[PDB]
Amino acid sequence: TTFKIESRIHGNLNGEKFELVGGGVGEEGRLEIEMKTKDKPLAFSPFLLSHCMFYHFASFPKGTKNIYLHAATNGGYTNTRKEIYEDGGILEVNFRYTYEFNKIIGDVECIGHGFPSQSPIFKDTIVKSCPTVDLMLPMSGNIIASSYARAFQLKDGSFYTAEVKNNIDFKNPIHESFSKSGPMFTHRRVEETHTKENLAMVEYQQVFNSAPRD
Amino acid sequence: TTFKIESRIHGNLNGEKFELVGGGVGEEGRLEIEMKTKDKPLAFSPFLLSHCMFYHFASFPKGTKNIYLHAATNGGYTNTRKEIYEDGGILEVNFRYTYEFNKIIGDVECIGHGFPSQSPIFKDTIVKSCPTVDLMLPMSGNIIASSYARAFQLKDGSFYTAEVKNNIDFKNPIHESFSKSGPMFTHRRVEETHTKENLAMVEYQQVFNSAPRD
Ligand SMILES: [Cl-]
Ligand SMILES: [Cl-]
Repeated sequence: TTFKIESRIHGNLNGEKFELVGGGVGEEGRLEIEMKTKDKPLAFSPFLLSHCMFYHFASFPKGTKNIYLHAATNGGYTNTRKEIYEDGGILEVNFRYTYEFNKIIGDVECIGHGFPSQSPIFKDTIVKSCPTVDLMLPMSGNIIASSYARAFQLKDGSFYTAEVKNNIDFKNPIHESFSKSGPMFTHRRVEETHTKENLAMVEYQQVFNSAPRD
Repeated sequence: TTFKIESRIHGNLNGEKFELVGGGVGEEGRLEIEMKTKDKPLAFSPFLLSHCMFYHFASFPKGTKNIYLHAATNGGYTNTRKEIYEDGGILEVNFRYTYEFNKIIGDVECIGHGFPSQSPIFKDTIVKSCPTVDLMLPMSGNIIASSYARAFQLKDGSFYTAEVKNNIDFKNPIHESFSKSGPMFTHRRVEETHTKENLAMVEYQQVFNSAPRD
């Protein structure tokens, strides 16, 4: 099961517009994607776009169907994210998808504002995005509210953090196998190799609903 | 490895004081505790106190030492929590511990304020505390910043949520085995059997630092 991935990220950060285009491939639990800026290099850290660069590619626990792929087969879904950084920077991202045979095309609108001049995203001191574990809650109206804190590791070993919320809006009922009585979690991690002109990343996602050990 | 647990929870919620006393036992990855209110039954849902009722009892991944038990052997640590509920209720909890041979005594001060009259904690509609996965970040000064969202499941199947932050303050350096380059997570769940006079709970905690599957 290997789908082709296509994406375009557009928007602006602190008033300056940017645009990236690219793609890659995804399978159960892993995706790889490479994107390039158009017209000019990025005016801020490329690591801020790593999470902007497809929930469809997470592996699910036995017994629970992949709700994102299931939705893609009917109506689909959108995801709206808001990241509130500890220094006041706010990143708002809206994910919309279109599907073709064996291919998912993402349209990502990203608006960043309120990042101070001293922010790590301008000092270019971020070296990697740390892993996260998302709490997903099925809610009335075919919505899933997702929440988690995240951190970027900086050159000196310290972290730059944000509190993140996602509103996943499904056109149709979320697959019944996805228990709506309790929450499920998604562990996510990425491997990044970026420059201000060419971004590259591999991402691993795993949905789970029980402790790792016994 | 079976430690005796002792605890006293005291404080007030929306101005009315309350006090509970009790104890139980804990081991690697599991604890059980029973507590009773003093003088009067609780004026709000006992489920709000489940998480107030010992990080020491989590199992750790191979290679990482239990930082809480390690600290207990030297200087110890305190934990300060703030839960911000979606309806404005705020619960502030401070955990302090004293140790005796084979026993941990918790002193828990709990202050709740701003809960509206219509809050689920007064309608008594909460039926259980959902599991959580905490993101732990080692920070300068022997502190660990912990963050996660949590939810209570209500009688009608819907949820009552909060965003939670914990500031774990260690007297001495956190054990070196606890990598300070990246974050670690703690999966936690509880089994509750409460009345407004007698609370009982079993809790399972697992610290992990890698996806559950391959
Ligand atoms: Cl511009
Ligand atoms: Cl009182």
